[PDB]
Amino acid sequence: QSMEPAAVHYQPASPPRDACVYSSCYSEENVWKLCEYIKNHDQYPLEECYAVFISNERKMIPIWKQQARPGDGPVIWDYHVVLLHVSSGGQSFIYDLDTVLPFPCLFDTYVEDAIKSDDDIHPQFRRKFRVICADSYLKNFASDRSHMKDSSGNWREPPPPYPCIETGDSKMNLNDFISMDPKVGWGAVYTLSEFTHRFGS
Repeated sequence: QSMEPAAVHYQPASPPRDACVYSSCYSEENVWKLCEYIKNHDQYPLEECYAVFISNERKMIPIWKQQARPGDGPVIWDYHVVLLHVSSGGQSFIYDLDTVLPFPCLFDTYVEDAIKSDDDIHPQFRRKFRVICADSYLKNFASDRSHMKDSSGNWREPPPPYPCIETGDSKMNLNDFISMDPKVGWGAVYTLSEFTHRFGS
């Protein structure tokens, strides 16, 4: 036997998975919409929440436990975005609308099963994490979806059913979030081990 505050009665910050606004291959906007819900629902301080971009320099990251590939294999994304809630006791939860893990999922469980160790992964596939305060994300993110069009301008995947997210300052800055260069964009950039050291139990 081994003993471990525990958030055993944790109440989710979002509606259940199937009630959330969601478009396949627009995880940056799915997470934005979760941030918007949290802001307007007055249950948790927005400052407890973070958008988390996952990518790397070659824009090829494996993620396991993904709905797009049922089974034990990874999806190789160019980038993927999830929501992190650091609950007030310190236990973190991951909200990934694309995972087959629970929604939400305990942080440690998400990193062990969906992310896995980088130790034995070929180095050009290793994961980095850009962590942006949810308030800063809502204030600064903009995407005109121009990255989801083919060479003739037609959609590669159908867009979300609402107008493009834009700010007063920009209509497209998605590359500043996918970038893992800490000299670019908002928030903090972590290696996988730095990320787990910072938020893990």
